[PDB]
Amino acid sequence: HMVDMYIERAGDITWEKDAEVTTDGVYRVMTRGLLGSTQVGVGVMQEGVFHTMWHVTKGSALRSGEGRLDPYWGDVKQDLVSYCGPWKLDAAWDGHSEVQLLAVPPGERARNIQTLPGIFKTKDGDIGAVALDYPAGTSGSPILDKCGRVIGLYGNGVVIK
Ligand SMILES: Cc1ncnc(OCCN(C)C)c1-c1ccc(C[n+]2cc(NC(=O)Nc3cccc(C(F)(F)F)c3)on2)nc1
Repeated sequence: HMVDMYIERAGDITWEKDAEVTTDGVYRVMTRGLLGSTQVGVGVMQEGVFHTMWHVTKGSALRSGEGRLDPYWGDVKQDLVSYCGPWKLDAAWDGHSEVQLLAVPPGERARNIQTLPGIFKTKDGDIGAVALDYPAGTSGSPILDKCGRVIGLYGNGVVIK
């Protein structure tokens, strides 16, 4: 198994008025190996805690340039994981206003996309999600709210409770 897996900084967490209608910031998750480097997912650094999705890393310890990051807390059913500390993204969607997906796909620059999320009624339960199709590897990119905070990630949605 290829042990090597690192992160690279794409940009910062900012709400943009104009849109399409170690240190804090977003990082793209990479895996260098035998052929080259490829993006597996995206994550969010905030309050000295790297947050991302479980299916990206799968409990794999990440490298932050020089220093190593081991995992701290995770959840497979929720599909979440935090490094160096507990989950510190308590904020969630208001349930009516529009939101901004800070999309960070492989081999292309980061950008904000303003959009109203749709509500879907899955056989398991009723969930809410953004109506934007992006490639796998973008999964783990943050969704921002009007007040600035992060309220979920790309890939999996959230249940209405
Ligand atoms: C679930 C579903 N069910 C049935 N059909 C489906 O698409 C059918 C069309 N398809 C054939 C292309 C979809 C669907 C629809 C869209 C997507 C794209 N996407 C969004 C996300 N992430 C995400 O939404 N995060 C999130 C977390 C918390 C809160 C919120 C918010 F507040 F913003 F709502 C969002 O991740 N991916 N993925 C699956």
